[PDB]
Amino acid sequence: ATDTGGYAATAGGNVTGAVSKTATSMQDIVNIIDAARLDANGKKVKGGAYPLVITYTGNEDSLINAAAANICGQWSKDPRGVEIKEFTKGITIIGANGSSANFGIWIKKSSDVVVQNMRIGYLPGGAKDGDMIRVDDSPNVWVDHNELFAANHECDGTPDNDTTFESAVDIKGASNTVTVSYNYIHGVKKVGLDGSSSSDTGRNITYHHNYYNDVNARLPLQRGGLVHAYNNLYTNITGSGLNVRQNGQALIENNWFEKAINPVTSRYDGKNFGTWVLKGNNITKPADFSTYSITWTADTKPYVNADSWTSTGTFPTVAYNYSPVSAQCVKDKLPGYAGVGKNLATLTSTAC
Ligand SMILES: [Ca+2]
Repeated sequence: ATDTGGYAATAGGNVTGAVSKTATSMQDIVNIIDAARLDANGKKVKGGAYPLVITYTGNEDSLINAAAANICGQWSKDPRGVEIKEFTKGITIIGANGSSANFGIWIKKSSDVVVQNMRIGYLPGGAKDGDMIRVDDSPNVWVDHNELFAANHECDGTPDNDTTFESAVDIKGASNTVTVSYNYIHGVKKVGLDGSSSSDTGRNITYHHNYYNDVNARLPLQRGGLVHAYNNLYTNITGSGLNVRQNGQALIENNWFEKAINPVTSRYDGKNFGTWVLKGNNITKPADFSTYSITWTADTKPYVNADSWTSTGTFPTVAYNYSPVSAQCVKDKLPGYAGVGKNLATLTSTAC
């Protein structure tokens, strides 16, 4: 099936003629994809020669544990990552239970890519774009059931005082349809962009069933386009949550917000505010702000906060089929479905 519960519709490498491969290291993933570009005669095929389902069984806990003990030594190191460039045959990278990576997955000008069950953390090279996951000019990408983490902290003297660590899931360019679901994102200062600049507007992205904990900002920092955020559990947000900018439209439904500062806002530009349609969240009126520890702050430039907790715009009819559970059920059940080792389980009303 190509159903992701969001805008992206892809089966990834799970199609007719898929070749299954086992990668035991980063370098293996690199060599495997490289071989997947060759035809029966050894000549390269544009977009790839055949579909792939790579099961990553490597484990880099040692690297992860060492970086966690000295987080400020990470930013200056060389970034580590596997690039999936111009591969359109369909590819799925799935981590085996127990696998871990201290390298990122960078998708560029590709399509039909699924990344599942990967535990990625404390990547080196924050000053050199060391993203855990990057989706650039790539439509139909599904980032599901991964655990993306680092430390929600900024060391002194880093370039732009913002490069201790890079992002969890940055999306830019023509990544027209993307679904980011069931991820356990924790300890990340900059979660993810949805547009790299004021000019990089557009895309239809869906963030669902994600569990965010101890994150500073960008859930996402949206620039234009559409964002459908449903059934996410947002806790301990130390900066701001969904920042809807450049006239972007957001549909925020059935999420659970708690201990969050500026959970829904439009700031930093001073103009062209985005809009949001709020519905079914645990917060229903300003009165709930104290109940769930929601705080608001101003910005030096003109801004708009959802402090009245009312819809400020409209949202087109959601194309795909999806069935959200109640915000309370996400608060109760989600932690057990989000992340790695959950066998890619999904939260249904039956389980509520
Ligand atoms: Ca980045």
